[PDB]
Amino acid sequence: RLKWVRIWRR
Repeated sequence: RLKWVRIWRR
């Protein structure tokens, strides 16, 4: 898993 990829935005 790696949800910390699509959430990023900055």
